[PDB]
Amino acid sequence: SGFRKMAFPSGKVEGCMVQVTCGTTTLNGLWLDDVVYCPRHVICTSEDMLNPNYEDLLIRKSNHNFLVQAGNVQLRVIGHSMQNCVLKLKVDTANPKTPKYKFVRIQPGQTFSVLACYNGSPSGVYQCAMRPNFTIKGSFLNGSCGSVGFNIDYDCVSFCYMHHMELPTGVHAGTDLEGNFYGPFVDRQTAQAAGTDTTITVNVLAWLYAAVINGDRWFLNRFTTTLNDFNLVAMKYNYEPLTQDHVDILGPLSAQTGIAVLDMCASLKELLQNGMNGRTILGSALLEDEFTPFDVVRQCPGV
Amino acid sequence: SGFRKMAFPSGKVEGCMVQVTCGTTTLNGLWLDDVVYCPRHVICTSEDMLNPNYEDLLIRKSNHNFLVQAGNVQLRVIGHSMQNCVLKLKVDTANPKTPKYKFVRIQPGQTFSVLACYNGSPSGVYQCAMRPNFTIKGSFLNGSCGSVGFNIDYDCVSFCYMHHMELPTGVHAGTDLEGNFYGPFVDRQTAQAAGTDTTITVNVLAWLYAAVINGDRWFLNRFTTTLNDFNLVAMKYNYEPLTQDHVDILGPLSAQTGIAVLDMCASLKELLQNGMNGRTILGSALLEDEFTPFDVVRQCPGV
Repeated sequence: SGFRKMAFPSGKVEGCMVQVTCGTTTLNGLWLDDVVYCPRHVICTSEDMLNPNYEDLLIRKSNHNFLVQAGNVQLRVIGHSMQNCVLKLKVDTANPKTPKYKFVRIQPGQTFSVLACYNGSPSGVYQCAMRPNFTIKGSFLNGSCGSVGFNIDYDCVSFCYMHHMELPTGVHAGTDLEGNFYGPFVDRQTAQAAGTDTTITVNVLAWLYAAVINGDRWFLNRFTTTLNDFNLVAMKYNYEPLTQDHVDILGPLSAQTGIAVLDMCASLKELLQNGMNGRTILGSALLEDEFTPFDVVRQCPGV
Repeated sequence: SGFRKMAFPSGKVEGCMVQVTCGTTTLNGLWLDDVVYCPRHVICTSEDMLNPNYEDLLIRKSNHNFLVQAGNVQLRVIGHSMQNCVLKLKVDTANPKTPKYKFVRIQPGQTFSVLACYNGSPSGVYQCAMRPNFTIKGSFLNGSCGSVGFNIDYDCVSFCYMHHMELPTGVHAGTDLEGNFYGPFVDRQTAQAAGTDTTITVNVLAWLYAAVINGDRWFLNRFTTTLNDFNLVAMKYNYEPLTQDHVDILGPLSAQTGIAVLDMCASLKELLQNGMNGRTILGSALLEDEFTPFDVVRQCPGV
């Protein structure tokens, strides 16, 4: 038993991390087959980042201007191109450690593991949710650009995130592996607004189900509610509106615990209106929203 | 910036996990050099676990009764012995993926990464603290026995924990890699008391320092205190007593932030006496105690 925020084992991804240097900017790249992926602002000076013209800057870079280091061995760069906000460096050698992989663009509220890296070396691994405003609340210190977020399905690694930016508010922004930013953000050092950071309602619900399964039951109440009546409450508390698709994906959790999804919604409603009274749920003193229903089910073998 | 609970990259440990079967009991083993380490209760039936005589049970096992599977290939068992509560299976083949490693017995309040495994396959990775009562609050579902806890120092893996038991209260107990239990626990299915689960004061302090460094400053107060006067408060709230060694290890955090350790103690005292008033610190609505000072410093490059 027990329930923990848990990242996927990072070994398949560790073997793909490289160091990419252009001029005096060094960050992390991802080495899959004979292509190295990294943030295009590897080509920028600190002054360039205030307002860069990436096309003009890249014009002045040749293959030999990109230094790519996997551990201590050289990769020879035989080609480069810019796909949206990522650079694709063609190298002379296929990574022998390349796993089965796909590139995925994930949906807001979905979760993934981040392998925080520094200078091409993995430093740590932790679980992240893509917030509804398309930021993540990570731990990205200097030199962590190019670190990636991924999910693993048996032996297939789905890369979904590459770290690019910290916004002036201290949250983090980045792209999928085709270089398209999540959210309205740009790789420029300017003030950028994340909208309201609303709570991922379907995830809080799944986590309450996890709590019940693990024997935390105090918040279970005597009320039920309706979808619209809950959403009326959800909107006041900046909760994502709940939809019948969300109800559907909670079905197996509802079936295991015998608690109808709308009864759990009514318990959540009372928690939002009354607070938690200094109690905890699964060791937390607030409502956790970075576990998807799939995350919960992976840790509840009864489902 | 940002601050996250973060485990070490698990790749060096993934390559050492194997599946160990004896009779119809299957759990995880750790394959280092030509020896496989696993919980000795792999040899027990469910009925045996109520009150096992491990010596008598092992008498009836030969080398060929232990089935060891690394992925899909066989390991040939050429010897077995019982070191305290672990079995050491000598196999015919040195693991080619064996990293540099040591066996360490960790101190209460120290932290480590757990690679949760099932049937020899890594499932996830998360950070744990050894509680002062020598339990951990993990996520260990059926078949996770033998999963290990470790720390990594550049390229050296320090194994410190092997999972053995869930106590009837839902917390977890286990051994070091010489098979000596942490705490007073035994590998028998009986009621076993963990004492009072006190809070790791020095860790809460380090995490408050991390909060300051990350710009969470509201709880900083105008008071200072004394070691004995703080401990007087600590004891009432079941906090571990603070010692001059603890003050010493917080020194670099005190130096970076300019906040004397006893001023931070006074801020903590006010938090314990007044609560957090529905505010958060580093996104948490309670005081976190599973970050050591070393953990914090690894994520605060200014220290």
